Amino acid sequence: APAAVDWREKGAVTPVKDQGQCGSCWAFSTIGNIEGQWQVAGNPLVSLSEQMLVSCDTIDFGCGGGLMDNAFNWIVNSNGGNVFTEASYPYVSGNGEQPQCQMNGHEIGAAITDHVDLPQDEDAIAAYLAENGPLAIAVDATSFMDYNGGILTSCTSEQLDHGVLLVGYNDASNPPYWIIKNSWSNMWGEDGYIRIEKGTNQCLMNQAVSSAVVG
Ligand SMILES: *[C@H](CS(=O)(=O)c1ccccc1)[C@H](CCc1ccccc1)NC(=O)[C@H](Cc1ccccc1)NC(=O)N1CCN(C)CC1
Repeated sequence: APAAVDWREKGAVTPVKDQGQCGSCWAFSTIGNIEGQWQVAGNPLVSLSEQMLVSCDTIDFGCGGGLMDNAFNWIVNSNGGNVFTEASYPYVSGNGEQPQCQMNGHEIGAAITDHVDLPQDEDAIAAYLAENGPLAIAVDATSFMDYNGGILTSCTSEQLDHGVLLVGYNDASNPPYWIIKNSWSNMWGEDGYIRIEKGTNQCLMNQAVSSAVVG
């Protein structure tokens, strides 16, 4: 793996979004990953629909929670691999209301064929990220609640409860760090991002890493 990668500098990351008062973190994680994989395959960056997942994925529980694994499963096996654009199916669940699935004649922004689980190994994860693009990960978000910036080095690491997007890392920092896009608006953290120390499995970040496969 290279010393540093930041997919924001390669055009593969959309602006920071806000889930609002809905526990839809798992949907943001999933969609952020597909946004990045679709761009890295050689297509234009396009904002895709979390609402499609919140309202239509029947394996997961909308604002009550979900898993990236299940969302990828639903997309491929229940929705023919298709992901609608945000413009066609915009996010309305920020107030916690969950409307019924609409699905009819939406604009398709991206298509995926499969998804993969990555090894529970920070170096393997770094290598795959460097070659392939931003990855869906789960963390213990206990220490995120009080974060304002800097590199978090004493992250509570006990129970996975949040899905975020891994967008880069820097091994030429003391300490080395991962760069993570959160879904709590650009007013949280470092313009919506958090840096956590790399190499000490901070927040249990290595435990549940996955990605869609395009093509
Ligand atoms: C998002 C995390 S959040 O942004 O921190 C958040 C939002 C709102 C309230 C608290 C925290 C959601 C939160 C789910 C939630 C809803 C209502 C009250 C409390 C919590 N977290 C999840 O959906 C997690 C994500 C996840 C992904 C991968 C691995 C582990 C966790 N999913 C989750 O906790 N599940 C999965 C589905 N399930 C049946 C119960 C457990």
